[PDB]
Amino acid sequence: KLDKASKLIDEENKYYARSARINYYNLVIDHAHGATLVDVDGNKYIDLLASASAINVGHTHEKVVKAIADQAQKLIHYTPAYFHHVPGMELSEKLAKIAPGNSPKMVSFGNSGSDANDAIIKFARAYTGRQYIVSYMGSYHGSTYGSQTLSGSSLNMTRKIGPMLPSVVHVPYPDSYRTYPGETEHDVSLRYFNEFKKPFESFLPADETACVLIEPIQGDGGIIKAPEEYMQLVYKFCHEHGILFAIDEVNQGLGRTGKMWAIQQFKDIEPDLMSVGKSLASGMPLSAVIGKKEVMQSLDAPAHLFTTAGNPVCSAASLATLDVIEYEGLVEKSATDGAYAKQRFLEMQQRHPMIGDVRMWGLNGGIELVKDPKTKEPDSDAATKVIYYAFAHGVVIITLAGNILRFQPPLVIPREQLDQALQVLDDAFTAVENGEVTI
Amino acid sequence: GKLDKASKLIDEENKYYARSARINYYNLVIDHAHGATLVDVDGNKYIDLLASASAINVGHTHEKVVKAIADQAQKLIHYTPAYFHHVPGMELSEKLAKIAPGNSPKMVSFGNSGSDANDAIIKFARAYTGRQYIVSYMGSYHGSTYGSQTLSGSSLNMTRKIGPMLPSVVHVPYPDSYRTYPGETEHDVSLRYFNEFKKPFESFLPADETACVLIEPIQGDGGIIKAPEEYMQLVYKFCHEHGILFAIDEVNQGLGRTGKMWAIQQFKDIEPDLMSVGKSLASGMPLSAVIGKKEVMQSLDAPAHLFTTAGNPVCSAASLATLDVIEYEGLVEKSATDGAYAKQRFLEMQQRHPMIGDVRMWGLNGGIELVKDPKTKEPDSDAATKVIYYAFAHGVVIITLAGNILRFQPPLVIPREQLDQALQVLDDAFTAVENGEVTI
Amino acid sequence: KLDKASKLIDEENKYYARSARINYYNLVIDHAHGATLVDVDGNKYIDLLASASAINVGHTHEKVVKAIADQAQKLIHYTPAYFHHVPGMELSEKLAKIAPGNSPKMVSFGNSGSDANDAIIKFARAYTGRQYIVSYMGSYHGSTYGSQTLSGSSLNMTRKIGPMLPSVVHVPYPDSYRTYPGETEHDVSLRYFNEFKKPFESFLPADETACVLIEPIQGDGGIIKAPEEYMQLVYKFCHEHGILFAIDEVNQGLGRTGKMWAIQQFKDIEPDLMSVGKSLASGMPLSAVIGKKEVMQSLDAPAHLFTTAGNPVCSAASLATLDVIEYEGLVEKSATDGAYAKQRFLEMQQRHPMIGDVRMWGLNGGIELVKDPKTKEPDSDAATKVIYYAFAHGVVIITLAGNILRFQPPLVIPREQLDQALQVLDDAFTAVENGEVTI
Amino acid sequence: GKLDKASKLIDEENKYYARSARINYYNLVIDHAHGATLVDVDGNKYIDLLASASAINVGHTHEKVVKAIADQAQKLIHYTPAYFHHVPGMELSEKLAKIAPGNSPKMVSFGNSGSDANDAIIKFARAYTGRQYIVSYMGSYHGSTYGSQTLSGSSLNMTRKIGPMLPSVVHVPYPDSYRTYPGETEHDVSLRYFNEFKKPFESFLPADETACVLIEPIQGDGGIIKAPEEYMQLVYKFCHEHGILFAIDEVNQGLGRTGKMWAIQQFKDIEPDLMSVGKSLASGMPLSAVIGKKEVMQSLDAPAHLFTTAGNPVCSAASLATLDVIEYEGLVEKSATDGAYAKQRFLEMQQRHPMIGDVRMWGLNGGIELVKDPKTKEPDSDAATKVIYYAFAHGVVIITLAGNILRFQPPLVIPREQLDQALQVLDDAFTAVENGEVTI
Ligand SMILES: CC[C@H](C)[C@H](NCc1c(COP(=O)(O)O)cnc(C)c1O)C(=O)O
Ligand SMILES: CC[C@H](C)[C@H](NCc1c(COP(=O)(O)O)cnc(C)c1O)C(=O)O
Ligand SMILES: CC[C@H](C)[C@H](NCc1c(COP(=O)(O)O)cnc(C)c1O)C(=O)O
Ligand SMILES: CC[C@H](C)[C@H](NCc1c(COP(=O)(O)O)cnc(C)c1O)C(=O)O
Repeated sequence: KLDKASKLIDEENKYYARSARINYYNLVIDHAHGATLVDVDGNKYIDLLASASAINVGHTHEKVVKAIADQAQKLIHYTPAYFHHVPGMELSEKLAKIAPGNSPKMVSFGNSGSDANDAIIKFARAYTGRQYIVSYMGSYHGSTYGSQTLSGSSLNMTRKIGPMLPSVVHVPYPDSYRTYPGETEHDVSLRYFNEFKKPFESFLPADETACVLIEPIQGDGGIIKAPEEYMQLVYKFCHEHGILFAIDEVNQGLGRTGKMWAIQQFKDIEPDLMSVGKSLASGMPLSAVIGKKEVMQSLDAPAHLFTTAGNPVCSAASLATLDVIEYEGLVEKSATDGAYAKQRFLEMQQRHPMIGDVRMWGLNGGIELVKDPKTKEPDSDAATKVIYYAFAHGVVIITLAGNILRFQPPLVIPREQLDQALQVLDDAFTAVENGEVTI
Repeated sequence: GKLDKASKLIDEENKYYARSARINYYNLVIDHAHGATLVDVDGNKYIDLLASASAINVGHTHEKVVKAIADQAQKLIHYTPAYFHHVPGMELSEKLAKIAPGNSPKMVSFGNSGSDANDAIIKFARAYTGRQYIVSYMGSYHGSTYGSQTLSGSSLNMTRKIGPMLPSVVHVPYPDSYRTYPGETEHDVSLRYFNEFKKPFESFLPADETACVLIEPIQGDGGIIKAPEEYMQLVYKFCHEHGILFAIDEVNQGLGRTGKMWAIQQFKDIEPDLMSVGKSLASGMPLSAVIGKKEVMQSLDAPAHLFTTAGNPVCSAASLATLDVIEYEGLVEKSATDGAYAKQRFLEMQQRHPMIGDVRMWGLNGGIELVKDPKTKEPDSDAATKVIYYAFAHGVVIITLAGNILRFQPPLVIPREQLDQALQVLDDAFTAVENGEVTI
Repeated sequence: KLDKASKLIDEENKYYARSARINYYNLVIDHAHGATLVDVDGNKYIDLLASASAINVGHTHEKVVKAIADQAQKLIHYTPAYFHHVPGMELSEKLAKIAPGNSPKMVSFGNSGSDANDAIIKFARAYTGRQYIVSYMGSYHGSTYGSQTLSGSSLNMTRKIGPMLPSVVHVPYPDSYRTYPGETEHDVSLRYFNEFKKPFESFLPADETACVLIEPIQGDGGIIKAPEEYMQLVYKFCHEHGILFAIDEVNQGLGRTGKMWAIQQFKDIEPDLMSVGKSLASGMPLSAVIGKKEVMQSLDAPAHLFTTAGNPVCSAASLATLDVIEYEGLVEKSATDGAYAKQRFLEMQQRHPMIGDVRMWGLNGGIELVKDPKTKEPDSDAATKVIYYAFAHGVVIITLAGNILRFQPPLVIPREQLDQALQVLDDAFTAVENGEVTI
Repeated sequence: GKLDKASKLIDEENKYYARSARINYYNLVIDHAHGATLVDVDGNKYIDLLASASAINVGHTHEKVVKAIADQAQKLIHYTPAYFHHVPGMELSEKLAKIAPGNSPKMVSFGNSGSDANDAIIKFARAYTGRQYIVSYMGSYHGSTYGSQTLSGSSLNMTRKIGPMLPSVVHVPYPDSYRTYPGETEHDVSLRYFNEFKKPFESFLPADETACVLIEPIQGDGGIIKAPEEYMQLVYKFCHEHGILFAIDEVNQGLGRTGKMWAIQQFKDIEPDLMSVGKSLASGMPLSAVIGKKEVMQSLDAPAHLFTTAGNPVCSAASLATLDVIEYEGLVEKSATDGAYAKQRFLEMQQRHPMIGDVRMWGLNGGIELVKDPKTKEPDSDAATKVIYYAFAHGVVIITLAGNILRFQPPLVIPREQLDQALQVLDDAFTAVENGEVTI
């Protein structure tokens, strides 16, 4: 079942540092296609992680596979940091326009979402001439010294490595589930906007805040969407004070949320800056920061550039990846399957009381499990047990914040495989309730 | 116009793509390449003396690399090593552990770029030592991420308008063997620079609170300068006697570029606690790695250092094929031989062309420093611009460092006939510039 | 009436930086005694400010004046950084014992409360080996880069002078007066302790937090005392995580609150570190950091010291100051006149509904003005009128946060003077209601 | 008998007073003092050569200052200028703004210590220029507050255990004119050190982002080291050309200590943008001030920089008197005259005592650097210790700088008789060390 896989993981742990991996189970993938993973042992699973929302278009999509192998024969690499290639020129043009909004934009290439967010700090700082950056608790923007300082979802991203980047203030992200009693969405929006302002009313000058970076829906936080009114308040606040408005679309973008972009789950908001990564190259190492033209011109070279960034083989794969999304109606597909998945999960909650909250926007959801529906006490054990039952039954799914099931399969997932996956979870809950799982 | 398409395409790209993301030289829209041969969209062929900033050690589109890229992609394009495992990456992390310089057990951590690798060095060093301070050199380049960019010291536009930078970082002067004082021997240089090295430790920087010294055995972007043997030994000793980790940046000078596997092996008996790799690691595919002594790498918990796409299975395959080409075609030796060849050729050119003030070369990695007057050693950026622009017009691509130093880093697999063409174009370029035939 | 006063200030304003003063009145003091001020024109005023709670024992106190004169003849100054003098040895020993708690304590001198709070950062980091400091929004700790970074009461303390000291996190301070509908003190305490945790649950590791600095009662914030329950939750949390618990007694200490130390207004709380300043030497430049011996021995010379710090003249003045507090029973006097003062103001509140909130502990209080009781909207206009009517009727009083009247007279103030001052304040409110005062 | 009472008071103070707040030399428990005379609790007399870190330029307990203190204490012990005004402070701030070097209008701002004055400099420079980076020197001491301590560079214990320190700060070497390279002239020294000064600016530090350069015209803590005239001129010019404010620390070397009113007046026509004053300003009473060109001092709104006790009416009275005494007694001139004499006394000594490697002196303000051998210049801290204890046992109080440098900064009023007494004792000390007659 996992024999060949375990023998190898045990040799990788001698040579590969434990800091670079979050460990759940022994999974040594041989190959995969669409939403199906096959390990070296021959076990087939249904993928509900999509490699951390990096494979919206499914594993080894033939169009993407072909682009890669085609481009590799011509030019594996020549750095855009010095010269020019057709795939990159084409892709920067396309990203500049498909980004939300109608203001002219420019693009800057990276290898990872992390460096894209580092870029955001740069551009924001150089454009405004201000130094302070506001980010959110519960957020995750990367592992580079800039984007890690912004993050607030793991204490291990601060431990033993400080001091971090100076001039960063964190604020709390609106939690609509663990609220005070009798609190409407409007009250939640107003409460969290009060917290948002307190720093600006005490030690943090609004005139010296370069920007505010926010995930329209916090991924690592537990698929938490900020209330519509809250986003508007913060948005208005930024433009009223010269503070750039930046979004992290690294995880929640490219159709994940049932719209091209997660910020498009909101009314008429265009970001000054935004980070795109992961799925852009179907898992290949490509990222980008997109921004209003005037902001992207604020820096002179080489303020922000990487040798391997905007790799032609990777740019080709992103060009195919985007054609796949538009041509297979993946954005629209996600909104639909996300609505059907929500229904089945809301129905599961009528039978399984442990499922405290069902958050879902497109094929993008968080299934928050608790010990009691009225106390909302996190249940890491129920959640932990559910996934293992899933793994042993051909479904790969993980957790966020211990007790929340992370549901983010490839957007191209066939309906047959979704019902097949949604069933195994239905069983997992019963299996857990009837005390049948002991990890 | 030889560049009729290239110019038209760049005019559009400059509207959508930030200008800070590229150091502009020539209108070069590459269509395809192989070995040390590049072909633009207009059909013009060039000899590659830049190797995409030493990211193409084994030459463009090597069939083994191309094949590994195509084979691996079909089976699995990606699945993050930050959560799960794939065979190509398990194998590469093992190989990079043993081929790393020194004999101490080592562990590897993958990244995407040279920049994030050095960012990791800071963390691992800080985490292991329990100290916060980091020492790096002026004239260095470690990356474009907030950590590595703070360590760098080669471009004022890497500090400008993005401050404040990362705290607890101190810069020291890197030993310069060309612009020295009258009568200074190598021993004098080593001592003078080691003495500047100490000053901060003798004043405000506690040696006991310094997590590590990061250094380029040969500064690349700094103008291809090699630290004198004795200097490196003084520094290396000082670190050990004080519990400071000794880290090296091998992102540019590594993988057979200097004529050995690692630039550090040009120095006697030195094993680093931490080292950064990238670029040529996967023939230009985005893949880096930090490699350090086992006990250091273990000093951090997850997810202190990971990237979704770092250790990409396609890039891992690419890298294994790359490392195989270096071994099988004996590229390390070839660099040492053709390097030695290039060096003499350039030293002979210097005898006829006094604008060439200094010839620095180790493997097929060289800096040809151009100066107005050999006695004053005053930099001649205008001349070096002329040489390179003449070369471009004559089918040879080559850029500069620090304005006046010609950058010599072609793919290690370059055929002797093409190495000789390029050298002749360069020679011709020098004569052409002397006669005032080249206009910038 | 302000002739000589105004002519002198015009001449001063060409030479003294405007940032070195917050301007109220053309008040040039020639001399003073007890709670009576006398300007260079002959006008008399009752002091309700006490040089910012720096004159607890009253102006030109016989004991304190004589002490200063006698010491200046024997030795104006010798630095304790290098050599010893008797007045300093007695002071450092005495303070070490009159500090709250019975754990053994050591003392280190400074010149102002600012540098003492800078010391607290040093000693905390040193002892714990941790780098992160947690301070409060709405706090004021000093004008030195360390203490200024910890501060949170004026955006002008951050502007144009950054970057600030790294590894500092700001948490909100419990606000009893402006709460949400139907909140009890218990809800306030739990809410604010809930905000306090968020950072430790996201990006701030408790295990890497050296300390938490807090004012038992925020002075600059507006005489805001934190709920007993809150404090205990914080204090307990600190001990469970190895986080030192620091207090800033610079403003609210030395009997100001009706007990020796503002921290003693809470139950069984001994700080690991405490800053003292202001009134310790009757306004002479002298401060101190007092901590548990094990904490203070964590530093080697000269990590923290000052040339003029622990000055023999300012040490003598302090010894005499502490003698007055003890001999004249000023701690008890403050508790009593404070209890009395509070009831008088509570009584003024019932008759004057522009008094939104009456915060008082000992002879120190904030009298917050509002436009409407239900809204609790700040009424800066009214407050400014009151303080100008006051000055015009021989009473010197300033505001905190624009709308809060700062009631902090010398502890030795005579009941008659106190009553006359209170009566003028009563008249002021009545006058402002009748529309009789415009500046 | 001699220090028995002092050893019991000190044994008890060590239980309550932190060891970090004092540099321990001797069991000197002072009862009173006047001029350059110190008297312990046992009635022992000592000649003061430390002037309590040069905070007693006008001698201990000057009668005019004492009267100033007592008279004022009776009128008003304190009322903060942060909120209100008092005549003594208004007079002082006016006078400081005029006696400051240069003819450009100035504005003052009061603090309590040299430290907060230096933190203020950072603020003012950053606020005026809009730039963040500050440049200070190694071997410098500017204070114990987090800002000024970060600029400081004279002690490792001022950084240990307390970081991270204030960001955006770079340290540069100070010109050493004693431990030079063989054959170096003042010119050579000046150019070498100016060249080191530029390396950061030529590598990672953007000059257009450097708010200022803070410097001690003569380093006090460093060992009484004066920068060469030419060097200072070059740095001065560099600052003006790039908009970088030029700040000086006059806390230790100001108020007539060097033979001129300001240490910077030892150089030709150099007016600072910002400067810091303290110590002697108020004859030891806690008062400091930052002084700068008006336009610079107007770049902050309140309360960016203020202290409750800062500008205390008694301290200002003390300061006003101390300034009249300097003037009335011609102390500036006396520092130069008696400084020139003391310098010769020490040079005559150096002729018979070759352990005296260097005699640095400017006013009654010197550093007598003691070495093991004149050729090698190896520091002899052992000898220094012995000399200072021998001096202490024979009624002369004096301490060292950097372990091997004797610190010479008595009260400027020192009577010639006492000066010769002390001098003769230090001579006796050298002879005594020579003969191994002194054991610590
Ligand atoms: C442990 C979290 C893992 C690494 C991962 N974090 C992704 C992430 C990144 C990181 O971009 P890289 O990692 O591509 O540089 C940036 N921004 C957001 C919003 C992200 O969500 C995840 O969410 O699964
Ligand atoms: C202008 C910088 C250019 C592209 C490039 N320098 C890249 C570089 C990097 C960053 O590696 P990335 O860029 O993969 O993160 C890291 N370390 C060294 C020594 C490097 O030399 C050069 O040498 O031309
Ligand atoms: C150990 C050095 C001792 C304390 C002392 N240092 C004083 C000093 C200060 C500190 O000013 P404070 O101490 O008034 O804040 C600031 N600037 C210079 C040039 C100084 O020289 C000395 O000179 O002996
Ligand atoms: C604007 C606040 C003014 C100046 C003043 N603040 C004093 C203060 C200080 C400053 O101590 P210093 O300045 O002696 O170093 C430190 N800590 C607390 C709690 C303080 O309250 C006040 O309370 O009116």
